[PDB]
Amino acid sequence: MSNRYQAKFAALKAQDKGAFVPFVTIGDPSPELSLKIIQTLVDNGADALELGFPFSDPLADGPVIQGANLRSLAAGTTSSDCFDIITKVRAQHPDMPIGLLLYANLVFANGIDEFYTKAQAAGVDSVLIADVPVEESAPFSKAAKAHGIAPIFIAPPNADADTLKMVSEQGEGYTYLLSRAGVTPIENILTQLAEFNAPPPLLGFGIAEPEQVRAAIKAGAAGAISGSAVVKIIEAHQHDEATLLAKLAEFTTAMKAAT
Repeated sequence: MSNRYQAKFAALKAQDKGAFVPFVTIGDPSPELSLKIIQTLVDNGADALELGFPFSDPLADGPVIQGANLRSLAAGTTSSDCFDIITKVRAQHPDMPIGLLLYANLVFANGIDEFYTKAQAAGVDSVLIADVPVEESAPFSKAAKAHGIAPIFIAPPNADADTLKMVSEQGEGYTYLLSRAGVTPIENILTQLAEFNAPPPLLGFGIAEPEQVRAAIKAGAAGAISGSAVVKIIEAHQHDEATLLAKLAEFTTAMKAAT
């Protein structure tokens, strides 16, 4: 559990509400639009943000997200733009938790200390390295802690209690489940995390629809992270700004409404 994340989850708890956490790759379809994209997400009910840095070969992602990374690289987005965007969003929203979803090789190219200091100054709250597995993470967790930041981990779908136990100890802000809950198993995995004092679990796989947000909470998750489904909106309207934002706002409000 960590700084902005705790406070948000304490407030959602008193509200008796789940967390709706949208994900976008920063700079897609371009830096300026990406920024208003993010803004709209927040103005329409996002409880936390999950942000990718653009990366050419995102080996843990499918076509949709692959699409966004390559759009952001093509629009010419740089690390510095990414960090610029994050810093603007922080100043506009002092309390909104911000998470980064990143590829190791992305970090190492910047230099680990170089990257996490930049993240700290921009005001990021957690970093998840998608392609490194709990057991290999020290260099990154170690960096996360020295710079005020939460190392976040994934509990993968096949996960066994030992793994799940170290996901739980390691392990701050929230825990990412690469799973979803069925609309009307998961409950087992949740219970195991709850009894390990895991940070609050967000179901993050294939969440696209409000009924799925609804079901996730109903199974004991603290909330849902939705990735591809958002990006899909972006791709459908990358050349029409006003339809993009409109339909993005509508989507957040509907998805949030089911928390």
